[PDB]
Amino acid sequence: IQHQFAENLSRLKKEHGLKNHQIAELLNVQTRTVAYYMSGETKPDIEKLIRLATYFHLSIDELVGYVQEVWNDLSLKQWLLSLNLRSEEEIAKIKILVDTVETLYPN
Amino acid sequence: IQHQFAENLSRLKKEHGLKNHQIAELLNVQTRTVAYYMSGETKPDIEKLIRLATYFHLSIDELVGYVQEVWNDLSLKQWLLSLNLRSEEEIAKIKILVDTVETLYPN
Amino acid sequence: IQHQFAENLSRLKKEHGLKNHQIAELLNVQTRTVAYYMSGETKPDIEKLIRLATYFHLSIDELVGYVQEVWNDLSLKQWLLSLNLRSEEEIAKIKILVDTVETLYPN
Amino acid sequence: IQHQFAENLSRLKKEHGLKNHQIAELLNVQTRTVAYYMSGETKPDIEKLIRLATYFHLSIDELVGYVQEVWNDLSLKQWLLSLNLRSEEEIAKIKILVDTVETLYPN
Ligand SMILES: [Cl-]
Ligand SMILES: [Cl-]
Ligand SMILES: [Cl-]
Ligand SMILES: [Cl-]
Repeated sequence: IQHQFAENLSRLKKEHGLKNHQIAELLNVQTRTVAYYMSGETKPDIEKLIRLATYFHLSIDELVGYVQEVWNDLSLKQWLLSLNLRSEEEIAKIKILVDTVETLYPN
Repeated sequence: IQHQFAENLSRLKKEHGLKNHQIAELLNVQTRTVAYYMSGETKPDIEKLIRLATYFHLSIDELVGYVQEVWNDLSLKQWLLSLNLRSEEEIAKIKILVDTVETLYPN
Repeated sequence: IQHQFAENLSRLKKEHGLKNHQIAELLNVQTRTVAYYMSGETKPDIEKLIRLATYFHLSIDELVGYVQEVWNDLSLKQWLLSLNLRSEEEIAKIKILVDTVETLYPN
Repeated sequence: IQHQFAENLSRLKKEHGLKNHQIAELLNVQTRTVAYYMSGETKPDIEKLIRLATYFHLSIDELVGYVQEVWNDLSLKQWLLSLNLRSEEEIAKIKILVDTVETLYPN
Protein backbone atom coordinates (compact mmCIF):
# COMPACT_ATOMS: atom_id res chain seq x y z
CA ILE A 1 0.00 0.00 0.00
CA GLN A 2 2.76 2.46 0.90
CA HIS A 3 4.99 3.47 -2.06
CA GLN A 4 8.76 3.08 -1.74
CA PHE A 5 10.12 5.95 -3.80
CA ALA A 6 12.77 6.90 -1.24
CA GLU A 7 14.06 3.29 -0.96
CA ASN A 8 14.04 2.92 -4.77
CA LEU A 9 15.80 6.17 -5.44
CA SER A 10 18.40 5.18 -2.81
CA ARG A 11 19.00 1.83 -4.53
CA LEU A 12 19.22 3.46 -7.99
CA LYS A 13 21.77 5.92 -6.63
CA LYS A 14 23.79 3.05 -5.18
CA GLU A 15 23.61 0.74 -8.18
CA HIS A 16 24.47 3.53 -10.61
CA GLY A 17 27.29 4.95 -8.50
CA LEU A 18 25.67 8.37 -8.51
CA LYS A 19 26.30 11.21 -6.10
CA ASN A 20 23.42 13.34 -4.83
CA HIS A 21 24.74 16.45 -6.62
CA GLN A 22 24.59 14.60 -9.98
CA ILE A 23 20.93 13.78 -9.43
CA ALA A 24 20.38 17.35 -8.22
CA GLU A 25 21.88 18.64 -11.46
CA LEU A 26 19.54 16.34 -13.44
CA LEU A 27 16.46 17.69 -11.69
CA ASN A 28 17.65 21.27 -11.21
CA VAL A 29 17.23 21.18 -7.43
CA GLN A 30 19.59 21.59 -4.47
CA THR A 31 21.70 18.62 -3.43
CA ARG A 32 20.00 18.96 -0.03
CA THR A 33 16.62 18.40 -1.63
CA VAL A 34 17.85 15.14 -3.17
CA ALA A 35 19.07 14.07 0.28
CA TYR A 36 15.54 14.61 1.53
CA TYR A 37 14.10 12.56 -1.37
CA MET A 38 16.33 9.68 -0.33
CA SER A 39 15.40 9.84 3.34
CA GLY A 40 11.73 10.18 2.45
CA GLU A 41 11.48 13.56 4.17
CA THR A 42 10.19 15.21 1.00
CA LYS A 43 8.78 13.94 -2.32
CA PRO A 44 9.18 15.21 -5.91
CA ASP A 45 6.37 16.57 -8.05
CA ILE A 46 5.22 14.79 -11.20
CA GLU A 47 7.70 16.65 -13.42
CA LYS A 48 10.62 15.44 -11.32
CA LEU A 49 9.33 11.84 -11.25
CA ILE A 50 9.06 11.94 -15.05
CA ARG A 51 12.62 13.22 -15.44
CA LEU A 52 13.86 10.40 -13.16
CA ALA A 53 11.80 7.69 -14.87
CA THR A 54 13.04 8.86 -18.27
CA TYR A 55 16.68 8.97 -17.10
CA PHE A 56 16.58 5.45 -15.59
CA HIS A 57 14.28 4.04 -18.30
CA LEU A 58 11.59 3.02 -15.77
CA SER A 59 7.83 3.27 -15.60
CA ILE A 60 6.71 5.83 -13.04
CA ASP A 61 5.00 2.90 -11.30
CA GLU A 62 8.31 0.99 -11.00
CA LEU A 63 10.14 4.15 -9.85
CA VAL A 64 7.74 4.80 -6.98
CA GLY A 65 6.86 1.15 -6.17
CA TYR A 66 3.14 1.56 -6.90
CA VAL A 67 1.12 -1.66 -7.40
CA GLN A 68 -2.63 -2.22 -7.78
CA GLU A 69 -5.47 -4.56 -7.11
CA VAL A 70 -12.35 -5.77 -13.88
CA TRP A 71 -13.65 -5.63 -17.42
CA ASN A 72 -17.34 -6.46 -17.75
CA ASP A 73 -16.88 -7.54 -21.38
CA LEU A 74 -13.61 -9.13 -22.52
CA SER A 75 -14.09 -8.91 -26.29
CA LEU A 76 -13.69 -5.11 -25.90
CA LYS A 77 -10.40 -5.57 -23.99
CA GLN A 78 -9.39 -7.99 -26.71
CA TRP A 79 -10.18 -5.37 -29.40
CA LEU A 80 -8.22 -2.71 -27.54
CA LEU A 81 -5.24 -5.08 -27.20
CA SER A 82 -5.45 -5.81 -30.95
CA LEU A 83 -4.66 -2.15 -31.73
CA ASN A 84 -1.07 -2.95 -30.76
CA LEU A 85 -0.77 -4.95 -33.96
CA ARG A 86 -1.48 -1.92 -36.17
CA SER A 87 1.14 0.14 -37.97
CA GLU A 88 1.74 3.64 -36.72
CA GLU A 89 0.23 4.96 -39.96
CA GLU A 90 -3.05 3.09 -39.25
CA ILE A 91 -3.15 4.15 -35.61
CA ALA A 92 -2.59 7.75 -36.69
CA LYS A 93 -5.71 7.51 -38.91
CA ILE A 94 -7.83 6.01 -36.14
CA LYS A 95 -6.77 8.79 -33.80
CA ILE A 96 -7.86 11.44 -36.32
CA LEU A 97 -11.17 9.67 -36.89
CA VAL A 98 -11.97 9.40 -33.21
CA ASP A 99 -10.73 12.92 -32.33
CA THR A 100 -12.78 14.36 -35.20
CA VAL A 101 -15.95 12.63 -34.21
CA GLU A 102 -15.45 13.65 -30.57
CA THR A 103 -14.97 17.26 -31.63
CA LEU A 104 -18.05 17.29 -33.85
CA TYR A 105 -20.37 15.31 -31.55
CA PRO A 106 -19.23 15.78 -27.94
CA ASN A 107 -20.69 12.98 -25.83
CA ILE B 1 7.12 13.61 -24.63
CA GLN B 2 4.79 15.96 -22.76
CA HIS B 3 2.50 14.20 -20.22
CA GLN B 4 -1.26 14.79 -20.44
CA PHE B 5 -2.37 14.60 -16.82
CA ALA B 6 -4.67 17.62 -17.08
CA GLU B 7 -6.40 16.27 -20.24
CA ASN B 8 -6.73 12.80 -18.65
CA LEU B 9 -8.09 14.05 -15.38
CA SER B 10 -10.58 16.18 -17.35
CA ARG B 11 -11.75 13.13 -19.32
CA LEU B 12 -12.02 10.98 -16.16
CA LYS B 13 -14.12 13.69 -14.53
CA LYS B 14 -16.38 13.81 -17.57
CA GLU B 15 -16.74 10.07 -18.08
CA HIS B 16 -17.40 9.46 -14.39
CA GLY B 17 -19.84 12.34 -14.01
CA LEU B 18 -17.78 13.80 -11.18
CA LYS B 19 -17.84 17.35 -9.89
CA ASN B 20 -14.61 19.10 -8.91
CA HIS B 21 -15.65 19.26 -5.24
CA GLN B 22 -15.99 15.43 -5.15
CA ILE B 23 -12.45 15.02 -6.42
CA ALA B 24 -11.34 17.74 -3.99
CA GLU B 25 -12.89 15.78 -1.14
CA LEU B 26 -11.05 12.64 -2.30
CA LEU B 27 -7.69 14.40 -2.26
CA ASN B 28 -8.35 16.72 0.68
CA VAL B 29 -7.66 19.88 -1.33
CA GLN B 30 -9.71 22.94 -2.28
CA THR B 31 -12.11 22.67 -5.20
CA ARG B 32 -10.12 25.54 -6.74
CA THR B 33 -6.98 23.43 -6.68
CA VAL B 34 -8.74 20.67 -8.62
CA ALA B 35 -9.83 23.28 -11.18
CA TYR B 36 -6.17 24.15 -11.61
CA TYR B 37 -5.24 20.46 -12.04
CA MET B 38 -7.75 20.24 -14.87
CA SER B 39 -6.53 23.36 -16.65
CA GLY B 40 -2.93 22.27 -16.19
CA GLU B 41 -2.09 25.38 -14.16
CA THR B 42 -0.85 23.28 -11.24
CA LYS B 43 0.12 19.61 -10.78
CA PRO B 44 -0.38 17.19 -7.86
CA ASP B 45 2.41 15.64 -5.83
CA ILE B 46 3.07 11.91 -5.87
CA GLU B 47 0.70 11.23 -2.96
CA LYS B 48 -2.18 12.83 -4.83
CA LEU B 49 -1.38 10.95 -8.07
CA ILE B 50 -1.40 7.70 -6.10
CA ARG B 51 -4.77 8.46 -4.53
CA LEU B 52 -6.20 9.21 -8.00
CA ALA B 53 -4.66 6.13 -9.63
CA THR B 54 -5.99 3.95 -6.83
CA TYR B 55 -9.49 5.49 -7.04
CA PHE B 56 -9.74 5.06 -10.84
CA HIS B 57 -7.86 1.72 -10.88
CA LEU B 58 -5.15 3.05 -13.23
CA SER B 59 -1.38 2.82 -13.39
CA ILE B 60 0.26 6.12 -12.55
CA ASP B 61 1.70 5.96 -16.08
CA GLU B 62 -1.80 5.72 -17.62
CA LEU B 63 -3.10 8.51 -15.33
CA VAL B 64 -0.43 10.98 -16.40
CA GLY B 65 0.02 9.77 -20.02
CA TYR B 66 3.69 8.85 -19.58
CA VAL B 67 5.23 6.57 -22.27
CA GLN B 68 8.83 5.46 -22.85
CA GLU B 69 11.37 4.53 -25.42
CA VAL B 70 17.49 -2.82 -23.60
CA TRP B 71 18.52 -5.97 -21.80
CA ASN B 72 22.03 -7.16 -22.63
CA ASP B 73 21.15 -10.75 -21.70
CA LEU B 74 17.62 -12.08 -22.26
CA SER B 75 17.83 -15.28 -20.21
CA LEU B 76 17.97 -13.03 -17.09
CA LYS B 77 14.81 -11.18 -18.20
CA GLN B 78 13.28 -14.56 -18.84
CA TRP B 79 14.20 -15.71 -15.30
CA LEU B 80 12.76 -12.54 -13.79
CA LEU B 81 9.53 -13.01 -15.77
CA SER B 82 9.36 -16.63 -14.54
CA LEU B 83 9.00 -15.40 -10.93
CA ASN B 84 5.42 -14.48 -11.83
CA LEU B 85 4.61 -18.18 -11.92
CA ARG B 86 5.55 -18.70 -8.26
CA SER B 87 3.09 -18.88 -5.38
CA GLU B 88 3.06 -16.02 -2.95
CA GLU B 89 4.48 -18.36 -0.30
CA GLU B 90 7.52 -19.10 -2.52
CA ILE B 91 8.05 -15.46 -3.44
CA ALA B 92 7.89 -14.55 0.24
CA LYS B 93 10.76 -17.00 0.92
CA ILE B 94 12.87 -15.63 -1.92
CA LYS B 95 12.38 -12.10 -0.62
CA ILE B 96 13.62 -13.13 2.84
CA LEU B 97 16.61 -14.93 1.34
CA VAL B 98 17.64 -11.99 -0.80
CA ASP B 99 16.96 -9.34 1.89
CA THR B 100 18.95 -11.38 4.41
CA VAL B 101 21.93 -11.80 2.18
CA GLU B 102 21.85 -8.10 1.27
CA THR B 103 21.77 -7.18 4.96
CA LEU B 104 24.65 -9.49 5.85
CA TYR B 105 26.86 -8.79 2.82
CA PRO B 106 26.07 -5.30 1.50
CA ASN B 107 27.31 -5.04 -2.08
CA ILE C 1 15.95 -16.98 -26.87
CA GLN C 2 14.78 -20.53 -26.13
CA HIS C 3 11.36 -20.73 -24.39
CA GLN C 4 11.07 -22.71 -21.15
CA PHE C 5 7.55 -24.11 -21.30
CA ALA C 6 8.58 -27.57 -20.09
CA GLU C 7 10.50 -26.15 -17.08
CA ASN C 8 7.61 -23.79 -16.26
CA LEU C 9 4.94 -26.42 -16.52
CA SER C 10 7.08 -28.66 -14.29
CA ARG C 11 7.37 -25.92 -11.66
CA LEU C 12 3.62 -25.15 -11.81
CA LYS C 13 2.88 -28.84 -11.32
CA LYS C 14 5.20 -28.93 -8.32
CA GLU C 15 4.05 -25.71 -6.69
CA HIS C 16 0.38 -26.58 -7.14
CA GLY C 17 0.75 -30.18 -5.97
CA LEU C 18 -0.78 -31.45 -9.20
CA LYS C 19 -0.49 -34.92 -10.66
CA ASN C 20 -0.02 -35.40 -14.40
CA HIS C 21 -3.43 -37.09 -14.75
CA GLN C 22 -5.15 -33.97 -13.30
CA ILE C 23 -3.49 -31.78 -15.91
CA ALA C 24 -4.33 -34.40 -18.55
CA GLU C 25 -7.98 -34.23 -17.51
CA LEU C 26 -7.87 -30.41 -17.81
CA LEU C 27 -6.54 -30.56 -21.36
CA ASN C 28 -8.34 -33.73 -22.45
CA VAL C 29 -5.12 -35.55 -23.37
CA GLN C 30 -3.42 -38.73 -22.16
CA THR C 31 -1.39 -38.58 -18.97
CA ARG C 32 1.54 -39.77 -21.10
CA THR C 33 1.23 -36.68 -23.28
CA VAL C 34 1.49 -34.44 -20.21
CA ALA C 35 4.64 -36.35 -19.19
CA TYR C 36 6.08 -35.47 -22.58
CA TYR C 37 5.13 -31.78 -22.14
CA MET C 38 7.09 -31.76 -18.88
CA SER C 39 10.18 -33.39 -20.34
CA GLY C 40 10.02 -31.13 -23.37
CA GLU C 41 9.64 -34.07 -25.74
CA THR C 42 6.43 -32.66 -27.18
CA LYS C 43 4.69 -29.24 -27.08
CA PRO C 44 1.00 -28.26 -26.86
CA ASP C 45 -0.90 -26.41 -29.56
CA ILE C 46 -2.27 -22.92 -28.99
CA GLU C 47 -5.59 -24.19 -27.63
CA LYS C 48 -3.83 -26.18 -24.93
CA LEU C 49 -1.55 -23.25 -23.99
CA ILE C 50 -4.65 -21.06 -23.64
CA ARG C 51 -6.38 -23.58 -21.38
CA LEU C 52 -3.26 -23.74 -19.18
CA ALA C 53 -2.76 -19.96 -19.07
CA THR C 54 -6.41 -19.49 -18.15
CA TYR C 55 -6.27 -22.18 -15.43
CA PHE C 56 -3.11 -20.75 -13.81
CA HIS C 57 -4.07 -17.10 -14.46
CA LEU C 58 -0.92 -16.41 -16.50
CA SER C 59 -0.14 -14.62 -19.73
CA ILE C 60 0.78 -17.05 -22.49
CA ASP C 61 4.14 -15.24 -22.54
CA GLU C 62 4.74 -16.00 -18.83
CA LEU C 63 3.59 -19.63 -19.29
CA VAL C 64 6.07 -20.33 -22.07
CA GLY C 65 8.89 -18.00 -20.90
CA TYR C 66 8.83 -15.84 -24.04
CA VAL C 67 10.59 -12.43 -23.81
CA GLN C 68 11.35 -9.83 -26.49
CA GLU C 69 13.75 -7.20 -27.62
CA VAL C 70 10.30 1.06 -31.43
CA TRP C 71 7.61 3.64 -31.98
CA ASN C 72 8.54 6.35 -34.48
CA ASP C 73 6.07 8.81 -32.90
CA LEU C 74 5.34 8.67 -29.16
CA SER C 75 2.25 10.88 -29.05
CA LEU C 76 0.42 8.05 -30.91
CA LYS C 77 1.55 5.50 -28.28
CA GLN C 78 0.44 7.98 -25.67
CA TRP C 79 -3.01 8.26 -27.32
CA LEU C 80 -3.34 4.48 -27.51
CA LEU C 81 -2.39 4.18 -23.82
CA SER C 82 -5.00 6.84 -22.97
CA LEU C 83 -7.78 4.53 -24.23
CA ASN C 84 -7.30 2.55 -21.03
CA LEU C 85 -8.88 5.43 -19.14
CA ARG C 86 -12.18 5.14 -21.04
CA SER C 87 -15.30 3.41 -19.75
CA GLU C 88 -16.30 0.19 -21.41
CA GLU C 89 -19.34 1.97 -22.84
CA GLU C 90 -17.08 4.53 -24.59
CA ILE C 91 -14.67 1.90 -25.86
CA ALA C 92 -17.61 -0.07 -27.23
CA LYS C 93 -18.66 3.00 -29.27
CA ILE C 94 -15.16 3.56 -30.62
CA LYS C 95 -14.97 -0.07 -31.69
CA ILE C 96 -18.24 0.26 -33.63
CA LEU C 97 -17.07 3.48 -35.25
CA VAL C 98 -13.75 2.04 -36.36
CA ASP C 99 -15.21 -1.34 -37.46
CA THR C 100 -17.90 0.46 -39.45
CA VAL C 101 -15.50 2.72 -41.24
CA GLU C 102 -13.20 -0.22 -42.00
CA THR C 103 -16.12 -2.17 -43.44
CA LEU C 104 -17.31 0.72 -45.59
CA TYR C 105 -13.89 1.95 -46.76
CA PRO C 106 -11.44 -0.97 -46.69
CA ASN C 107 -7.90 0.41 -46.68
CA ILE D 1 -12.97 -15.73 -24.56
CA GLN D 2 -12.23 -16.99 -28.08
CA HIS D 3 -8.74 -16.05 -29.38
CA GLN D 4 -8.47 -14.26 -32.73
CA PHE D 5 -5.19 -15.55 -34.14
CA ALA D 6 -6.57 -16.06 -37.65
CA GLU D 7 -8.05 -12.51 -37.79
CA ASN D 8 -4.81 -11.04 -36.38
CA LEU D 9 -2.54 -12.91 -38.73
CA SER D 10 -4.79 -11.80 -41.61
CA ARG D 11 -4.51 -8.15 -40.55
CA LEU D 12 -0.71 -8.40 -40.10
CA LYS D 13 -0.43 -9.88 -43.58
CA LYS D 14 -2.51 -7.04 -44.99
CA GLU D 15 -0.81 -4.21 -43.12
CA HIS D 16 2.66 -5.51 -43.93
CA GLY D 17 1.91 -6.22 -47.58
CA LEU D 18 3.00 -9.83 -47.18
CA LYS D 19 2.13 -12.75 -49.41
CA ASN D 20 1.32 -16.14 -47.92
CA HIS D 21 4.44 -17.72 -49.45
CA GLN D 22 6.66 -15.17 -47.63
CA ILE D 23 5.12 -16.13 -44.30
CA ALA D 24 5.40 -19.80 -45.31
CA GLU D 25 9.10 -19.30 -45.95
CA LEU D 26 9.48 -17.67 -42.51
CA LEU D 27 7.87 -20.63 -40.76
CA ASN D 28 9.14 -23.36 -43.08
CA VAL D 29 5.65 -24.62 -43.93
CA GLN D 30 3.64 -24.91 -47.15
CA THR D 31 1.90 -21.81 -48.47
CA ARG D 32 -1.32 -23.84 -48.19
CA THR D 33 -0.77 -24.25 -44.47
CA VAL D 34 -0.49 -20.48 -44.06
CA ALA D 35 -3.78 -20.11 -45.97
CA TYR D 36 -5.35 -22.40 -43.40
CA TYR D 37 -3.88 -20.35 -40.52
CA MET D 38 -5.56 -17.27 -41.98
CA SER D 39 -8.95 -18.91 -42.42
CA GLY D 40 -8.72 -20.44 -38.96
CA GLU D 41 -8.93 -23.97 -40.34
CA THR D 42 -5.67 -24.95 -38.64
CA LYS D 43 -3.49 -23.42 -35.88
CA PRO D 44 0.30 -23.24 -35.43
CA ASP D 45 2.22 -24.91 -32.63
CA ILE D 46 4.08 -22.89 -30.01
CA GLU D 47 7.30 -22.79 -32.05
CA LYS D 48 5.50 -21.20 -34.98
CA LEU D 49 3.72 -18.65 -32.75
CA ILE D 50 7.09 -17.69 -31.28
CA ARG D 51 8.64 -17.21 -34.71
CA LEU D 52 5.71 -14.97 -35.72
CA ALA D 53 5.72 -12.97 -32.48
CA THR D 54 9.47 -12.43 -32.81
CA TYR D 55 9.18 -11.39 -36.48
CA PHE D 56 6.37 -8.86 -35.82
CA HIS D 57 7.76 -7.76 -32.43
CA LEU D 58 4.57 -8.76 -30.57
CA SER D 59 3.79 -10.57 -27.34
CA ILE D 60 2.35 -14.01 -27.98
CA ASP D 61 -0.73 -12.72 -26.14
CA GLU D 62 -1.14 -9.82 -28.61
CA LEU D 63 -0.53 -12.14 -31.60
CA VAL D 64 -3.28 -14.55 -30.61
CA GLY D 65 -5.67 -12.02 -28.97
CA TYR D 66 -5.57 -13.68 -25.54
CA VAL D 67 -6.83 -11.58 -22.58
CA GLN D 68 -7.44 -12.52 -18.94
CA GLU D 69 -9.55 -11.88 -15.92
CA VAL D 70 -5.33 -11.58 -7.16
CA TRP D 71 -2.37 -11.15 -4.86
CA ASN D 72 -3.12 -11.85 -1.21
CA ASP D 73 -0.24 -9.62 -0.07
CA LEU D 74 0.75 -6.56 -2.13
CA SER D 75 4.11 -5.80 -0.51
CA LEU D 76 5.40 -9.02 -2.16
CA LYS D 77 4.14 -7.86 -5.58
CA GLN D 78 5.77 -4.54 -4.84
CA TRP D 79 9.09 -6.29 -4.04
CA LEU D 80 8.90 -8.34 -7.23
CA LEU D 81 8.20 -5.19 -9.27
CA SER D 82 11.20 -3.50 -7.60
CA LEU D 83 13.55 -6.08 -9.17
CA ASN D 84 13.05 -4.23 -12.45
CA LEU D 85 15.15 -1.40 -11.04
CA ARG D 86 18.22 -3.62 -10.59
CA SER D 87 21.17 -3.77 -12.96
CA GLU D 88 21.61 -6.91 -14.99
CA GLU D 89 24.74 -7.68 -12.97
CA GLU D 90 22.71 -7.63 -9.71
CA ILE D 91 19.88 -9.70 -11.15
CA ALA D 92 22.42 -12.23 -12.39
CA LYS D 93 23.71 -12.62 -8.80
CA ILE D 94 20.22 -13.05 -7.37
CA LYS D 95 19.47 -15.72 -9.95
CA ILE D 96 22.59 -17.67 -8.94
CA LEU D 97 21.73 -17.33 -5.26
CA VAL D 98 18.19 -18.55 -5.69
CA ASP D 99 19.08 -21.35 -8.17
CA THR D 100 21.83 -22.54 -5.83
CA VAL D 101 19.63 -22.66 -2.80
CA GLU D 102 16.90 -24.44 -4.77
CA THR D 103 19.42 -27.02 -5.95
CA LEU D 104 20.81 -27.63 -2.48
CA TYR D 105 17.51 -27.57 -0.56
CA PRO D 106 14.70 -28.62 -2.93
CA ASN D 107 11.39 -27.46 -1.47
CL1 LIG E 1 15.51 22.61 -4.41
CL1 LIG F 1 -5.53 22.94 -1.75
CL1 LIG G 1 -3.09 -37.18 -26.07
CL1 LIG H 1 3.21 -27.47 -43.83
